[PDB]
Amino acid sequence: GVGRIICISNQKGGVGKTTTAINLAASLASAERRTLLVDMAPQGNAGSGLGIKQDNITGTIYEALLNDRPIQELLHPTELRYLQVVPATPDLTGAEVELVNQDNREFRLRDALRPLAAEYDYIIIDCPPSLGLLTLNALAAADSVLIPLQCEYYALEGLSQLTHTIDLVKQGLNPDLKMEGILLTMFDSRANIAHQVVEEVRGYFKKQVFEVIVPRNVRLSECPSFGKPIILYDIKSKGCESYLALGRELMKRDT
Amino acid sequence: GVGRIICISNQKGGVGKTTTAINLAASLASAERRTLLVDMAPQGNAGSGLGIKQDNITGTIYEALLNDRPIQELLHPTELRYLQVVPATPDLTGAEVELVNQDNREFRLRDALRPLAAEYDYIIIDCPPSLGLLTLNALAAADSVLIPLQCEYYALEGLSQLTHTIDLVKQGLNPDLKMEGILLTMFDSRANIAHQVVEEVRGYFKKQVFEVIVPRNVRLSECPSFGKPIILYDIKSKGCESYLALGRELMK
Ligand SMILES: Nc1ncnc2c1ncn2[C@@H]1O[C@H](COP(=O)(O)OP(=O)(O)OP(=O)(O)O)[C@@H](O)[C@H]1O
Ligand SMILES: Nc1ncnc2c1ncn2[C@@H]1O[C@H](COP(=O)(O)OP(=O)(O)OP(=O)(O)O)[C@@H](O)[C@H]1O
Ligand SMILES: [Mg+2]
Ligand SMILES: [Mg+2]
Repeated sequence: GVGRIICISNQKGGVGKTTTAINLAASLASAERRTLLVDMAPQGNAGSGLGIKQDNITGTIYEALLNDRPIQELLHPTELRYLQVVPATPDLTGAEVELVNQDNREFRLRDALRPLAAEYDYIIIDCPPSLGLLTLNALAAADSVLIPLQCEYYALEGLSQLTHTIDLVKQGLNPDLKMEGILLTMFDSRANIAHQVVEEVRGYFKKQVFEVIVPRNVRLSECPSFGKPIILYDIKSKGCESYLALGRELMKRDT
Repeated sequence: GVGRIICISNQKGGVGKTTTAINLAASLASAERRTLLVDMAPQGNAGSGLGIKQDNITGTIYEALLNDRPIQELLHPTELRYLQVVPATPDLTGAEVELVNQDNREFRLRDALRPLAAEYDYIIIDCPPSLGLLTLNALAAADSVLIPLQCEYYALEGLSQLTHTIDLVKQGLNPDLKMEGILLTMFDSRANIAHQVVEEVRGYFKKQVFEVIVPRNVRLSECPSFGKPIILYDIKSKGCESYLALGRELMK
């Protein structure tokens, strides 16, 4: 009766982690899958893109990671009945430093999500652009990791270090961690490197790469400024189509 | 004759920090200003975009942060005589954990790097998308901070947290730290919000915002795959022109 915990990870900055976390979560919630979106990035963009931002640590994931507060007390409503959010704080930067000298440092999120595991169908964890303790808590809590891979050079160059870190995680912190898949993002057919990224990544990772590609689409960058996922901003747009298709692929794997 | 140390900082991921670091540095070096580019990001994109990439720690800034190695030993040549690089390692991820329990952890870069201003006109530090100990080292070492601001909503939303954190560094770690300027980047003139970001940022920060705006430009995203700054890849590109103009703006 337990749902699936998926972390959205890539230490390269600006590759579509949060756009993916928000729009995947909203797609699932629109299909009446109970979905929780947990923002583990100090920047707090997953919460902000859904109209949620907290003035201090109260009501944020920080309280569950360091202060033993039940995550049940930290659920925030959204415009979708089946989507709740646990938001971040910039104080998560300090939390990562505080956790270095604490016990069970990598399992704070894993342990905090236990009281909810069978209350949600999906728990989506948005990661910051880093491989530090916030991202490691996400990877240690997740059943699977979904890698958004921007179709540009620096993102491609960093993929090996990300998969190496996932392999290290499977050697101890979380042996059961599975690759949900690599999602090609921010694709632009006019850029010849974009085509090379698609070919190389599909060539090597094959069925670990999602069939759907997320195109560069200005509507995806507009909707967070209105605090809306793309399905509530411009449902016709190709970007919203891409994330609905991703949602359908994941829900197939749970039928 | 003492050079200027400029930190390129923005905790938002993917706003043009590295593209600015590389291409500002290469513009300055092309004008025969002695320039050193230090990569403080575990991703190591600043070095990679200039043809310098490695996984191991030897020769990287790791050794100056944790092993007391002089930065003078870590200088790597580029295709520009006046541009050297001190590269990163992915093991800076582990370094940032190790720094937590190090005496004077915030000043490791300052103590090792400030002396090199006697030998360089400009020292440019590329920061990772974070406000943790690597970025704080860069801010505590610098004379000034240059903020690249992508003309999209999340980057704008992050600006007040960034300036708040820079103020906190100024008050507690580096009282002389100055604003080099805000650089509007990745600007798409056909995007309504891009114009709104420009207008809001110029309205609040006024002349602290550079006149030059870096436009979205496909060649700027291509040249790192060849290990080349845009001045050595497509000098006929408006991306190249923007960063040459930025260099002229500073050199003034
Ligand atoms: N497919 C897309 N088309 C157009 N713009 C996009 C697309 N995906 C993301 N963006 C925009 O590009 C920027 C970077 O995306 P986003 O913030 O989701 O990346 P991220 O990996 O979460 O970044 P960070 O490393 O800061 O967490 C944002 O301003 C976002 O709105
Ligand atoms: N003006 C531009 N036009 C087009 N592409 C650009 C431009 N500036 C940067 N890019 C590309 O956008 C991506 C993000 O830029 P870049 O990596 O320089 O940002 P960053 O802030 O250094 O990222 P990170 O947070 O990961 O350090 C890269 O693939 C880069 O090549
Ligand atoms: Mg994000
Ligand atoms: Mg960078």
